[PDB]
Amino acid sequence: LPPGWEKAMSRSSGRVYYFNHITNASQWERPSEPARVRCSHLLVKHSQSRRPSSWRQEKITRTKEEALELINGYIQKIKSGEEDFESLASQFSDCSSAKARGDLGAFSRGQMQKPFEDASFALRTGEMSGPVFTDSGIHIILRTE
Ligand SMILES: Cn1nc(-c2ccccc2)cc1C(=O)N[C@H](Cc1ccc2ccccc2c1)C(=O)O
Repeated sequence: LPPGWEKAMSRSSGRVYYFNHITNASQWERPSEPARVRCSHLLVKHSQSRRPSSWRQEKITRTKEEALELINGYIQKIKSGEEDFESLASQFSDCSSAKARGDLGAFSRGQMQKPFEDASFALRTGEMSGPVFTDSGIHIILRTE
């Protein structure tokens, strides 16, 4: 029961799963702080983002709900192995880090928006977040170191 994990019950099936309210990750297995972490991410922006513009699109007009649908489809494809994270980040992330497969490099606490930072620090090395909302949009975060 590491930082932020609770036990839940599948609504489809009734099987126990685990949910992390800091990262928004969910998994079937029962789960499991450093000075610095390294993360990649895939950002989907929406009309209410801080800067509603990206290399992909001059004026981003999608709604926040549509952005979450896009995020959820990418998470499904990445969990299935149908696509890998780096490939979706390169194609579809509304962040300039798309050119680097979503990689942001290493950072310590005190640098990123707080929901992004908290989720980064609560992920285990190799672990991926669920949807993480910041003023910039919705993020899928992969902790790489
Ligand atoms: C930080 N950073 N690193 C890069 C980068 C790295 C490698 C190669 C090229 C670009 C781009 C950015 C950045 O600020 N990107 C922002 C989106 C962003 C990202 C990390 C966020 C992290 C937390 C909260 C909001 C964020 C919001 C943008 O492009 O609008």
